[PDB]
Amino acid sequence: TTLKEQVLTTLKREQANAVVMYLNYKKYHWLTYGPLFRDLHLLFEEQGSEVFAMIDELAERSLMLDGQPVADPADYLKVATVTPSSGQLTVKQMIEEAIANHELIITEMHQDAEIATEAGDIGTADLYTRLVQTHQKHRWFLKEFLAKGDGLVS
Amino acid sequence: TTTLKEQVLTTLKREQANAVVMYLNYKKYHWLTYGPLFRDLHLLFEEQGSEVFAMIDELAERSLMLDGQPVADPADYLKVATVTPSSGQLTVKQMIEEAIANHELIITEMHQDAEIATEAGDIGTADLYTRLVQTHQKHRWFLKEFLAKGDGLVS
Amino acid sequence: TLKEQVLTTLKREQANAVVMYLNYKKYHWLTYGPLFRDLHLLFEEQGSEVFAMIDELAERSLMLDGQPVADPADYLKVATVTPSSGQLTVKQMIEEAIANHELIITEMHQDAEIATEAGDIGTADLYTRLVQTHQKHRWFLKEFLAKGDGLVS
Amino acid sequence: TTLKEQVLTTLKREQANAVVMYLNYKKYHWLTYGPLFRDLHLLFEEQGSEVFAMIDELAERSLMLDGQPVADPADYLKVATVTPSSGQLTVKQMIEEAIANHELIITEMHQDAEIATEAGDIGTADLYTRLVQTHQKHRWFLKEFLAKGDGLVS
Amino acid sequence: SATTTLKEQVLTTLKREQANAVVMYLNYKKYHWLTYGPLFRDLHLLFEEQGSEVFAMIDELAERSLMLDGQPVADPADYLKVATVTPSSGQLTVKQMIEEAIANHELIITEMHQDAEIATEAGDIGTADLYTRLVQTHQKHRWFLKEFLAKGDGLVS
Amino acid sequence: TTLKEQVLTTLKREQANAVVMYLNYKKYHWLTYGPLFRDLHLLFEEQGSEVFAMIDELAERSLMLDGQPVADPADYLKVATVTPSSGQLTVKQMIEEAIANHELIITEMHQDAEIATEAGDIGTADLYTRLVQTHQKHRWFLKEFLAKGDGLVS
Amino acid sequence: TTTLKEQVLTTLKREQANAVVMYLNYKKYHWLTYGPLFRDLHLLFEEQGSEVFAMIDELAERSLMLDGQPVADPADYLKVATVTPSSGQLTVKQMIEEAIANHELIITEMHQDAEIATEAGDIGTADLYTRLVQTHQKHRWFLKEFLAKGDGLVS
Amino acid sequence: TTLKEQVLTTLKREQANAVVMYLNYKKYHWLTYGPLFRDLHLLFEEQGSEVFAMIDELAERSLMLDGQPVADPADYLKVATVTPSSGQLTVKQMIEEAIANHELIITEMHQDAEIATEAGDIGTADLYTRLVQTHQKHRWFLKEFLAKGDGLVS
Amino acid sequence: ATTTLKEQVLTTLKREQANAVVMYLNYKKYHWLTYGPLFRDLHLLFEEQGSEVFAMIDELAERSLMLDGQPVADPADYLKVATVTPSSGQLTVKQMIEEAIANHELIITEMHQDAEIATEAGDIGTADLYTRLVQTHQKHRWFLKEFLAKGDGLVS
Amino acid sequence: TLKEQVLTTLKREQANAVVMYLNYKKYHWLTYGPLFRDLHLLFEEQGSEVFAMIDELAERSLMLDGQPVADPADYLKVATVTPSSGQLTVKQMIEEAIANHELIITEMHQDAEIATEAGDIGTADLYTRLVQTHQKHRWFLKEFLAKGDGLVS
Amino acid sequence: TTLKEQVLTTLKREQANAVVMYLNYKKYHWLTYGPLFRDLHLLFEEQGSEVFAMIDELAERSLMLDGQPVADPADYLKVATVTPSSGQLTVKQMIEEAIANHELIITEMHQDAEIATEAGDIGTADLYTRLVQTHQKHRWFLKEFLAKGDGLVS
Amino acid sequence: TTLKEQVLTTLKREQANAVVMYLNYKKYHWLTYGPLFRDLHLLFEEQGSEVFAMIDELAERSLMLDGQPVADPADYLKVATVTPSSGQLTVKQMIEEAIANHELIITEMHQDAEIATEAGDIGTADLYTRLVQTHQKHRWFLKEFLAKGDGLVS
Ligand SMILES: [Cl-]
Ligand SMILES: [Cl-]
Ligand SMILES: [Cl-]
Ligand SMILES: [Cl-]
Repeated sequence: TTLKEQVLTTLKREQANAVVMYLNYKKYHWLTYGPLFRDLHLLFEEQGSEVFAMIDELAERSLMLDGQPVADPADYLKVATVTPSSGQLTVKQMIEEAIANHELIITEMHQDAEIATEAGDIGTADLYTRLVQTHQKHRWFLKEFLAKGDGLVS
Repeated sequence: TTTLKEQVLTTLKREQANAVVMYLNYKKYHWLTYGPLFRDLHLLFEEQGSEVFAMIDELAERSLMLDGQPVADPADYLKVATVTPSSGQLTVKQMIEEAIANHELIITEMHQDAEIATEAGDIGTADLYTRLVQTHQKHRWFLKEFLAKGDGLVS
Repeated sequence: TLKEQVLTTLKREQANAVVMYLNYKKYHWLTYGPLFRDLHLLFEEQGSEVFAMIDELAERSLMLDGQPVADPADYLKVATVTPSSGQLTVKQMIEEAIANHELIITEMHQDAEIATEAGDIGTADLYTRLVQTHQKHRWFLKEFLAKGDGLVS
Repeated sequence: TTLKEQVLTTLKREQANAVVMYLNYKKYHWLTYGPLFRDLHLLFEEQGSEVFAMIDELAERSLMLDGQPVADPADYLKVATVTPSSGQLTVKQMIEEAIANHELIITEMHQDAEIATEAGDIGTADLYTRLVQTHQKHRWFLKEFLAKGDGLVS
Repeated sequence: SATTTLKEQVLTTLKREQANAVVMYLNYKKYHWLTYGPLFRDLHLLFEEQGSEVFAMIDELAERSLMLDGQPVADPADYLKVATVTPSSGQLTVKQMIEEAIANHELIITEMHQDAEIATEAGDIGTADLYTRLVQTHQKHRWFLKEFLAKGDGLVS
Repeated sequence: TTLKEQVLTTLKREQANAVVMYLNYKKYHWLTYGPLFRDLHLLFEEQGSEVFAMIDELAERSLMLDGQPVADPADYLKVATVTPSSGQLTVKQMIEEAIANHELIITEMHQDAEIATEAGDIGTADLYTRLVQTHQKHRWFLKEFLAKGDGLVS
Repeated sequence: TTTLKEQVLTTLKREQANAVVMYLNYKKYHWLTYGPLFRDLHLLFEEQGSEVFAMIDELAERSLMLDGQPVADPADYLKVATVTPSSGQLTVKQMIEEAIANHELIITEMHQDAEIATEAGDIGTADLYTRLVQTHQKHRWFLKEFLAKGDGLVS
Repeated sequence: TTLKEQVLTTLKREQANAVVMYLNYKKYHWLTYGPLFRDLHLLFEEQGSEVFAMIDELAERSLMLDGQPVADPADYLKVATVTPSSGQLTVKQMIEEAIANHELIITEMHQDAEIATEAGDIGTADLYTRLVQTHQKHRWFLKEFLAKGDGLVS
Repeated sequence: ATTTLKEQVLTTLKREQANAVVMYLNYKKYHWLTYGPLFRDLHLLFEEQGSEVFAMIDELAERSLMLDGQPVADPADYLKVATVTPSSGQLTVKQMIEEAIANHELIITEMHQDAEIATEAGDIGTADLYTRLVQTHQKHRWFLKEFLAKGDGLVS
Repeated sequence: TLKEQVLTTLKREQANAVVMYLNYKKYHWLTYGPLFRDLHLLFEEQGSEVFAMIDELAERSLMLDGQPVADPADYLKVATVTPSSGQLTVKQMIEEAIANHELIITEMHQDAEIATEAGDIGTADLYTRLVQTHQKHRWFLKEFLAKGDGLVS
Repeated sequence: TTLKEQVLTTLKREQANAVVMYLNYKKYHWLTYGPLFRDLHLLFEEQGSEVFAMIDELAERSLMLDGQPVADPADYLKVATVTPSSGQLTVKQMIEEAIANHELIITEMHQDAEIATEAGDIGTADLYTRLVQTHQKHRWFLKEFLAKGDGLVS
Repeated sequence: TTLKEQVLTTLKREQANAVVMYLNYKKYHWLTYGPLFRDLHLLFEEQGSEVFAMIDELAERSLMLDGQPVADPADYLKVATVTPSSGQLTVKQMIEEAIANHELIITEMHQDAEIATEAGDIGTADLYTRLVQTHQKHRWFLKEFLAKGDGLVS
């Protein structure tokens, strides 16, 4: 059916998003700078590692549904909807970019969970339901770095 | 049992209640901290909070080991505690200052309460306070450092 | 709004976890009799599982751009579970625990439905996972109240 | 309610299926042979152990719902709908049988999750939703062994 | 033949013993799930712990057959046909569960001593050793269970 | 000094008490019976193991003070002040005996800490101060088993 | 034209990008492998993939330690890499053949790049390549064995 | 007196031997001295700990045979046939004493294994058969310390 | 037991120890030289079973010391004492497996015989050592034999 | 002030831990003879226990609103233990170690009393705990100097 | 002097440097202050710990070459070329000092690796080659703290 | 190239040396005696285990270079240049022999690293460079046992 095919389409996009989001996190991990270096270097590795784990989950979900994941490295940027990071960025800009990307993924996961549910694919709906919570945690952490008036440094 | 044994038991109830409120305060700071120091402070509050947390059971069970009862009814904690339960929206600086003030109260009380235990010949309870107070002194030091200025990088 | 309603549920659920945990600590400390070690452990074990839910429920509020309950004075004002009061027999502790678990189980089913209606799949999932632990705890506790084992009842 | 009684009926069937499926896996583990022995001996133990873990989960779910699990050993083959393995089998046949049984369980778990959901039993629906993904993984692994044209041995 | 009979007999013992381990394990799970009353946590754990030790024996006994160029019991429908332990039936009190477990353990202990002797006669030192090791676990389980049935502790009996 | 030789006398008695108390616990561990078997079997092993750890601590404290511990096995019952367990006992009797012995040890450790303090032996005072809290825990646990009116079995 | 910092940094960018592409290739093989060798090969590809994966951070952070920058923009990886990104449906034999070819390219480049680093006096970078190349040599050996025939059991 | 009663008699003696042998090892551990101190302090603790583990095994074996272990602390020296260590000893003398006691236990375990075998008690025979190998290891280690002509210190 | 018989148990331990050393080295050969589409699976099999044989070397050697004897120790002595066939020349994977089975069968036979000898000597510990170790060899033999079976329906 | 008397003790004690640790490293590296492995290990093990005290003693100063010794040039100015000098026999190393441990034990007893009189129960406790480790080390070392073992002395 | 005695000279200097650099890190760990306290307290301990591990490696390298390491505590400041930290410093100053010392050590390790290589001492060359990379990591981390324009706090 | 095939010859010799050196260490482990027994029994096992690990590294290096390791057990003593231990030895003689063999291996590893470097085989050069350091450690340890004038036992 087209709903089942639709589910496979969501998994490819979601998987590609996980790959690009992970690579973005590595960029921030490597290129972060300033007095917050150790803290942020760690933040980006930690949240990056959680996104990383999703790559294999989303890819193998396609296989479990008798489909194929994205696999050719050249295909990732063709199917991803997350923005691949480009150019020199300030730490503030890295965090802003990460939040925007997380918000896109969160919106997509809710949409994709609904598609899976309509397809009767309770497993894929559950996968998205679990993974979206990690994104919501990442978004919260990142947003806090952007708050001011802490009375110590902002 | 004796009047002095009852006084030791009274100290344990107050100290236990303080550990509970102090823990819950740390959770507030953990959850509500914000700004560019978020990850570092989020962890700090969880780490120190966890160390205070461990004291709850130690102080409570000490009462039992002395043939008494700990504070146990949730409604009693705020009636017995002498530390200030955190109230309202706070800046991170305010959280840290509040934590220091509460730690200083606990430090003072633990020194007083160790002396009461010692007077009662209760070497175990005196030892408990003597060990735990050192953790409070560590927490106080960490927190006070966050309030220092002139680091040359961000203050 | 359904989204504001979700946040309201999280505050109540979080406060319930805190009170439920503190209740378990009371049972842990005050249990007595020939079943002491077994029950002392039971109360700690189930207490520890309830404890873990406090942070989960609190941080869920933050992830939804809200705030958790945080002021210690607010917990007993928001909680719907009964905070334990006065001297209790072991049987009474267990009965109280079951009643509170049953309230939480009912509320988590209600609150999962509210989250689902709001489209908040994550919060619905949180309640769906946590309620199973409460259902386990309820079963364990209920078994202690059964009679006719042929050994001691 | 009658729906809640229905949920308990599903749990007994599902639990019994877990037991029979596990014992089937042990058969394959023990009786597998040929040049793929170590690889398949391990596969059958690994997937068998994941099915095994489900036995206690499905049984205790009945208790948490104020019911009783299947418990009398004589009752398992009376309640289970999966095919208990019978007779001497080739490795190919073992894999084919396993896939068929997994597909039956997958079908049943989707049906049973919907029954639980209609009963308002979110916990049981979730249990089936989580467990079915493990079955889907097992099915995919097994199906891969049956593919040909790898260019090395088939 | 006279040459192969003892080894054939050893294989027969392993199938029975393996089948007994499976039924005994499943019995333990019944007790684990269905136990009740003020001893719940303690006994819930006991049944799981002893059940887990019996469980481990299933693969040991099954693979022993393979190591002797035979085959274990494997078809699920065969287990109850080959087992000599009583598969648990019906609603039981906790006392009844314990008594049933003891009786089954005693049957297995007797059989393992008999089967060790058969293996020893066959010159099968490995299989005799397997039974010799496993029977001690059954003896431990039997002792634990029997203690629960003692009275006059002064606290609850 | 004389007070230093007095401290050494306390350590020999305390060490011997730990040995006898440990062996008493092993008796209770082995000979406990009835419907509380697993729980009490574990209790006696757990508390026994904590008493056990004290043997080496108390023995080596003597060496650290340029003295010698009790060492000849025949000496332990000559030096110990705790009652070595004798004869067939009910579980209730075992627990009552254990409590009485713990209370003797608790009393002695307070006395012996005072003796150490008077001698300026802060280390030995500290040893007793730490160990006595474990005895107080053990006493509490044991006393609880003797309480009645739980509403379930007493 | 360029500083010796720059030539070494150029090598690290290419090597880092190669590690990323090689890793993603291994994931393709991991996911798309099939046939009676599935479990064995599924594991092989994950294991060797994981070892290549670990190199990404090492090679990237080496650039930072040399006061340079790694490749970081995801769009840049395929523009800098010299290994062939895997394309289209492949048999298992073809996956293994492709992997060997890519490993051989990397092994050649790492020897060249170690020499460049050594000439620049960059003993650390030379050492990094010297260590990493041995893992590639192991992977190549493993892969090559799968292509051998005449085992007497299945080939 | 049946050979089953005889088996129980052997277990009580062997259990008591384990207790006394362990306490002897503790004496050697505490009282060793000289330039070999750390090495021998560790040896005595290591071999002592392996003997220690036998105490519970031998005691609980009695229980599994529907008997009772030695349990009253005052009974151990009455039942044991190993020599309890007496008086100040040189390190050489401690080692010689340990070897002699190990050789007694080794002899007894062979005798006791035969008694168990004659009783049809395959489990108890096995216990002695396993434990005796540990004693044989200990004996070997100890005997090596007594050898001369190493060319470094003897 | 007579001196002759005690010496005979010691002789069995030397042979058994030397066999463990050669069997181990044989397994390393198979580990290193295995090839073909089963490479990873067999590379691991040979290492796993080799590692279990390896562990036996120290057990069998130290058993001699515990009996007031000496193990084989001079490297030149191993091939003089061992009765298992040291692997020789280029072999197919099938040939490696066949060789391993034959050697395991020899060791299994010897361990049963040597357990009898130890039992006759009253040496219950040595009899036990052989009784335990032979089961590992029986497991290894089973695993290896399975690789030689045909008609799996997938690759044979 | 009495606050500064306690702080004075902590600086001396901290400096002593640093010097004592470095001494242990010398013994670890320079020990020789047929007891090599055993002594190499002994010196590392006891050295490691002394090492752990450095941070405890330094941070205690910070917890009392003071500062620890920190400038590396200050350690030998503040320490009262003898820094090891020149080539030594193994016997001499052990003798030197015992002497320094005895000095530290004496000082910790004195310094515990100073803290107790200042009402600084935490600092008194620190010294009370650490001195027991020194007492253990002293015992171990002294045993190596005993004779008449019947095997090698 | 011979190339061999030259290598030993380098190890003494390098070892002494490791000791002084470690003690400097402890100063920074203890005396750091301000709103970055936890992050920097940890950084200094982490990098300090990695420098610490080098002390034994460099010292024992001397022994392996039939020489002797620096060992007299009074010798460290006489042999080390790194600047021992002196006086009250701001956090910025601590980081600047650490970078300068790491840069000194990095330069020296490259020089000393070349000396070892010329001596044919491949082991010592390798030791320096490995250790210098840790210093290069530490230098990078520290330099990042000194960067400005992150958009959050600088 | 000619240097390339030469590298393979070095690996065969080195691998064979690791096997013989390991078997030598086992001899010393088993046959060591006297009052230093535990210490030396451990030393020989510890250093033996480190030599043991080199066997697989050196063998598989040959495979990674498209060659073959030594593998026929009969070939080891034909290819090894280290002296296989022969006859009854004093502990002193065991240590002296071990040192001589280590010195041969250290010499050869330096020579073989140079050969690999000439061949452009940076991996094999590195392997030798790493392994030689372990041999240098073992040599140092062993040499220390031969020193006299410790003031305690020599
Ligand atoms: Cl952190
Ligand atoms: Cl438990
Ligand atoms: Cl595997
Ligand atoms: Cl050691």
